[PDB]
Parts: sequence; structure tokens; C-alpha cells
Amino acid sequence: TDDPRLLSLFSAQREEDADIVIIGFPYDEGCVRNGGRAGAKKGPAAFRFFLQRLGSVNNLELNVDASHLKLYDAGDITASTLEEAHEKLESKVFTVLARGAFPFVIGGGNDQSAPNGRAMLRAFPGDVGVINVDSHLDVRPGTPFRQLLEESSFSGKRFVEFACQGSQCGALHAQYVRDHQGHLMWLSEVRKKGAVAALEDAFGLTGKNTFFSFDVDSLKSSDMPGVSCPAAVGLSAQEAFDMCFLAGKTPTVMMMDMSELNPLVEEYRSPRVAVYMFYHFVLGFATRP
Amino acid sequence: TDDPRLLSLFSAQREEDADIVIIGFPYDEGCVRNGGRAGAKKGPAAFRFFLQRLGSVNNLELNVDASHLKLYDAGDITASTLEEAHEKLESKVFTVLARGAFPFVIGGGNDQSAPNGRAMLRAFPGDVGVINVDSHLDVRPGTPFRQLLEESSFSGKRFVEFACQGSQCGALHAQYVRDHQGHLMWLSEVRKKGAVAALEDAFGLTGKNTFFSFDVDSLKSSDMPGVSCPAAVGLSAQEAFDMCFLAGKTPTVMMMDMSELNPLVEEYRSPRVAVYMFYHFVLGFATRP
Amino acid sequence: TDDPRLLSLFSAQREEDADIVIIGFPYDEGCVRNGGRAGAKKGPAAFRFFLQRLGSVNNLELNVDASHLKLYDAGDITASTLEEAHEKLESKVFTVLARGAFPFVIGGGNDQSAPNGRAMLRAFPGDVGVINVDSHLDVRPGTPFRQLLEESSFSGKRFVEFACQGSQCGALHAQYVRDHQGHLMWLSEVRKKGAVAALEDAFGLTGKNTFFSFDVDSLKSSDMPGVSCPAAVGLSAQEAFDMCFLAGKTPTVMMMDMSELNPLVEEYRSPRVAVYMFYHFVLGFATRP
Ligand SMILES: [Mn+2]
Ligand SMILES: [Mn+2]
Ligand SMILES: [Mn+2]
Ligand SMILES: [Mn+2]
Ligand SMILES: [Mn+2]
Ligand SMILES: [Mn+2]
Repeated sequence: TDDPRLLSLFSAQREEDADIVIIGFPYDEGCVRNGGRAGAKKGPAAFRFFLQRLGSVNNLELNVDASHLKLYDAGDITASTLEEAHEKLESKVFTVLARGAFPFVIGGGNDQSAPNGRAMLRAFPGDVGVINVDSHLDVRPGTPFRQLLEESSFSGKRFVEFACQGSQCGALHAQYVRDHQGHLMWLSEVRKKGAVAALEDAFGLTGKNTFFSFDVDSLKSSDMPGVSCPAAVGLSAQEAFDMCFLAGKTPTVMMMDMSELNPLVEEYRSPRVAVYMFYHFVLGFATRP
Repeated sequence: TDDPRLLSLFSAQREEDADIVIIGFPYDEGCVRNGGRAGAKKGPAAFRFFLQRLGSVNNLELNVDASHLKLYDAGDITASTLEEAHEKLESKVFTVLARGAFPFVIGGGNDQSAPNGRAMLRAFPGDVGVINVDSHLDVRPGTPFRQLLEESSFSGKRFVEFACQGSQCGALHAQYVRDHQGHLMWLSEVRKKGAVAALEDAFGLTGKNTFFSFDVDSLKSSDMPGVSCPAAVGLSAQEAFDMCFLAGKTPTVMMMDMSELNPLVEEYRSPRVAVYMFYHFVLGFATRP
Repeated sequence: TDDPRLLSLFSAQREEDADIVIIGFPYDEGCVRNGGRAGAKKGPAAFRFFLQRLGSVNNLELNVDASHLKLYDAGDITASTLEEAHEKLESKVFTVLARGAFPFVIGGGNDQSAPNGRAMLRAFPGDVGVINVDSHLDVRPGTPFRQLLEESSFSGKRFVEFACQGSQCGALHAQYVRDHQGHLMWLSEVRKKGAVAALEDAFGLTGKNTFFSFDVDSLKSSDMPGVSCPAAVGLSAQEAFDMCFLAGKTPTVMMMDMSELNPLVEEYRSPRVAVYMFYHFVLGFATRP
């Protein structure tokens, strides 16, 4: 038609021909256990629904044409047990990374990020950086970033907790991260600096081979109500878009996941924001040398 | 009582005695066809409900007393066919314009703006300007602003697309407008300048006899969820109010319409925002020499 | 556990051992009569639900540890008539004030603030200040702040209407307050100065023995939908949190109430904001000398 969108970029005959490979992980586990709502397992389907519909490939506002990129949907990870599921997810993400392609994983709960981080650690031995964009720390004794901070080959100096909220983070949890030389960038600090500026600082710390992990409950619930654990304050939709674009254009960002989208909580506005976030990553990615 | 509101301004015996005449257009057609939801036809009723209830006529915050203005509700345009409806709407708006009064048209979908623009072109031959405040371009091969850009007597140099969004606008659509010498003012640009400042610039371009056309899906859905095509990002409610006040006080603005209000999507918060927008236009209008 | 929250502060054996005493007032009366929705009577229960769940006692973002404070829930005021209820509320708040402890009253509608103000006037004869944080004036011929402005011992020079909205305030109502030497700080003015800066100015006017009265319909409905009279524009959640923290740390603030929380309108996001507001007051209070 006269307005080609993301759907039009799925021109890859086979997965191997794609720049960016989408992988779904339809499992609840994550913030639901921290008082949250069940339903994140429906995130990949809701994301797909709007993936079919949104995102002008040539954006004349940002002046970026993403026409040359090829996307591929590898479908959902399927398994009879959550443990097998985690294993299959890790293995899949690794194979995509190993051939130099970019895996984007749509969840599903936070727990997906542990297998995703492990694929990273395997693919770039001893040279991974990780940012967790999250209103929560996700480090309770398990939580995905405690699992990764406990990895021998991962340097905590290259771990950033981004847009975390003091009202939602235990002293013991902050202490654990900092004792591992990790960095806390509180919401107030991100707001003060500007979200993109602060994320630039974050990527400076994470360095090469960065896992950009985006828990969407880091967004204020006024923009992003449909998450397992809705935030009273947090990132705006525009800040999220702007951050996603930066991550897209930053050559050191080697994979992304997106956790906690929960259509049982809210099913129309929130999945659209999620797709628009991915869309901005795709535009940024289009500008990579 | 001790707090006179908009309702109190409906003191006109007959329509001819009114400064501002309200006309309803209860038809869905507009963004519903671009993936949107049916229900905009219920906008005029929902608008009326809160019209009866809101808006202090003497506003001590802005220090504007709208007591001297007379409003009149001419009711809804009724017809057995959408085509006849468009014809009747155009004819009605024209008669209001022709006697020097101000028509405000509450929709209803975007399609209303084509008949509204035509009434303008008839009333001010070869000397009309038009601004479309819209997250979308509304120019697909039909869409109301393609119809008006195809009018012989309309100069595209005096057409502004205001607060449009790059994620939602085809390259072919931008190209069409610009090839007609029309102007795109992207949301990011409006945000950067300030909404009122940018609208001042817009009115500078539209010039005399300006049609101020406000598609409310230009507002972020956090403030304005009840529209056929809810926006993830967009104008805030305050920006919309501030813009409406400016339009009210700008003597070159000769009519206004308001499209896409959809109470089937959300029925309480959004119609209130719509009435408050009209209310701010009325305060601004009160200050016209 | 590894993340102690507000619940952990309820260590007071008996009420007398508490720094802050929570009192519930489960009655609708307030903005419901100004076109609002019934249901504020459910506010205290909804507030309690999230009180059990939220708020890190040691906040590493703000670097305030509220561990030393003792909270106590005195339950709800119960009575066979609204009039008796008002009497019991006043009496209870007074006894808490009289022994130097801090009463926090969760409503329930605006009408609670009249008995609350009276307890203040009794406890600090002729030396009370009052701020009403409210999108509305609450002064109609009755409304709680007309009742207090009519008190012989109360100086209107020490009454501030904060974040009021011109679109929602009659000229006669503004006139009444100003004729009593009261001060109007319009939303636009609060926004221009910064919310905390403006509240500092307000506390400068209210002076000693200030009643901090927070009608949550002063918050924009994008953040705070669950109120009897939802606001199109207003304070953000962050502004409210920031204001509550300031009030907590300001030694002249001797009690607080919180009115208009309405879970019938919206039951999850809004009570969380209410608890987070109280939470910020508690952190601020923790820093009092
Ligand atoms: Mn998380
Ligand atoms: Mn989270
Ligand atoms: Mn439109
Ligand atoms: Mn539109
Ligand atoms: Mn009130
Ligand atoms: Mn109020």
C-alpha cells in the first residue's frame, strides 16, 4: 500500500537471512511473584497483533528509513517444563548471537532475562555488559539478575540497574548490587539528566556486548498500564521510545529483551506502546554502520 | 447559582443572536477505517452531557470573563445517507459563517472536516487557511484533507499538519502534502518549541480565514483515551487547552471542528477533556476585540 | 524479610507509643455532591490493602531511613449518624494532637476536613494555619473550608487554596476566600514555580500549626483516576509525592488528611498512589529533628 510498516520488513525467506530475529517467551514468571498479576504469558500474542499493524518503515519525523532491514519471527519457545523452556530460550538466543544476528525476545515475565544473559555470556565469554531497565532491582535470593551477578565470567562493574525506584528497592538489594560493583541509576537521576543522556552514561559503563533488558513496568502506568506490576511513577512512553532508538543505534548493544507486558491487566494501549518501543529500536538499528 | 458555567451562556433566543453556534455531526466515519474503533457517532451526545455541567464562565486563574458571549446549540445534522449528511453539514456551517458568526462542529469522525473546509472555501473564496491538528496526516487517496488539497481555490501553502507523528505517517503522504506546498509540524517539533508557540507559527502560515480542525486523537491516550485511534504519545490535555485558548483569541480563526471523540472507547474522562477544550476556546474568544 | 516496608513500622504496642496515628473515615460526603461519584467511603479499606504491601522503609534513592518511626492504625470512626461521626472524628484527632502525636486521616469525602480543622483549632487556639490542596475551592454555602473560615479563632491570612483550577472555581467562591484574606495558588502558578517551591511558599503563609489537607482529586486523572471527581489536568503523582515529603519534613505541619479516594471509580492504581503519598510523608517525617 501507500504506507509500508514493520510487517513489510518480514521479507527474510529463512531466519538466517534476517538482521533481527524475534523470539517469543509466553510464560508468566517474573514480577507476578512480587505481588504482580498473572498474564504476562499473553504478551507475545498481544505484541504480535500490533506488530502486524504499526510502525512506518520510513519515518520522516526522525528522518530514518528502515526499508533495508529484514525481520524474522522465530515464533515462541515451547516446552513441557519452565526449566526446559529456559534452556531452549538460552540455546535459541545463543544461536542467533553466534551467527552475528540480533535477537529480540518478547515476554513473558522477567525470568526470561536469566537465560538471555547466559546466552550472552556464552557468546562473548568474559566480555558482556548488562543493563536492567526496571522500576525494581530483580535481585532477590530466583530473580534473573541475581543469577547473572553470580556468574563467574560476568563483571558486576558492567551491570547497571536503570530507572529503579527507591520506594521499591530493599537496602539489602541495593547493597548486593553495589557490593558486586554494579551501578544504580535511580528514576530521579534519569529524570534529572534526561533519559537518553543517562542511558548513554549507562552504555558507557556496560561497554561492549551489552544486553539491553527492558522491563516495561519501568514505565509510568499512565502510559503503560498493562504490566504485571503497574508503576505509579516511571519512564514516559516518549522516554522509552527515545531510549529504544538510542539502543538501536548503539553498535555495542547485541540483544534486547522486553519483559512484563500483561494484556490481562490492559490489552490495547500497552501492547501498542511495546510495539512502538521495538519499532524505535528498529529505526535506531537501521542507522548502524 | 453561585458558579455560572457554560450552560449559562446559552441565552440566545434564536440562533442568529449567538456568537458561537454548536453543530453536532453524529457519524463514525474517519479514523475507524484506519484500524480505529466504531463509536465516534456518540461523541456529540457525550460532549453535550458535559457541556451542561462544566466550565466557569468567569475564570479567575486566566482572568477572563466570558459572561458577555452567547452560545447556541443548533443540534445534530440528520440525513438518510452519509453523502446527504455531508451536504447538510457543509450548508449549515456556511450559513453560520456567511452571517459572521462562529460555527463549532462536534463530531463524529474526521470525515466531517471535508464539508467543513468546503463551507470555508465558499465563504472566503480563494482566501482560506487550514490547520489539521492530528497525530495522522488524513491524506490517503476519501480522507478529508486530500479532498481539500484537491480544491482549486485552496492554496496548500496555507495548510498545516500539526502534531503529526512520524511513526504514523507514510512517506507518500508527507510527500503529497509537501508537493502541495503544505507544512508538516511534527509532534517532536511542537514539543521542542512549546505547543502555543508552535501554533502561533502555524497561524502565521494559515493566515486569514483559518479553519482550526482539532482531531482529539492528537492527544496522548493517558489524558484522552476515548478516541477511535488512541495515541501512545501526543499532546497533553493542558497543551490542548492552551492551544484552544490561543485559537479563541486569534481573530483570523473563523471556525473550529473537533473530531474522533469516541465514548464507546472511554466515556467519562475523554468527553470532559473535549468540553474543557471547547471551554478554553470560548474564553479565548471572549477576549477578541 | 529482605525488604522491610511500611507494615514493619506498626510496632507500637499501644496507640500512645506511636509517632503517627492513622484514622479512617469511611464516609462518601464531599465532592460526590458536586457531581461526583459515590464510593469514597471505600477509600480507607483500599488504602489499608496497599498499606500492608508498599513502601521501602529505608529508601536509598532519597537516602532516608524511616526505621525508627512507629505507626499505629486506630481503625475507622464509627457512628450511627454522619453528624455523630464528624463529632467522633474531631474528638479523636484532637486527643492525638493533644499528646503531641501526628494524626493522619484517610477518607472518605472532603467533609472530613471540617472536624479535622476543628480539632486543630481546639489544640492550638488562635494559632492554626490550613492548606487545602484541591482542584476545587470547597467553599460553597456545608463545604469544610467555609466552615473553618467562619471560625472566630481562625485567621484567613493563614489559609491557602493550593492547586485550585480556574475552570472549576466560581468568582463568588474566590471572592469569599480573598475577602477573608485567604490565598489562592492556582494550578498554573504551582506549575510555573515548581510544586515543592510553591508549597514552601504556602507553608510560609500558613505558618505554625499547619493542617496539610490533601484532596487527591487535585491530581491529574491520568495518574489518579480513582477519585469522586476526576481531574483532566492537575498535579502529577511525582509532584504529589514530592509535596508529601516536604510536608513530612516541615516541623510546623501538625496533621494531614487525604480525601476523595474512590475505589468504585478505579481500584488498583489510585489507592497505590494514595499509599505512596502517605509513604513519602512518612519519609519526610523521619527527617524531622
Ligand atoms: Mn523486572
Ligand atoms: Mn519490574
Ligand atoms: Mn484525523
Ligand atoms: Mn487522527
Ligand atoms: Mn475537596
Ligand atoms: Mn476536590
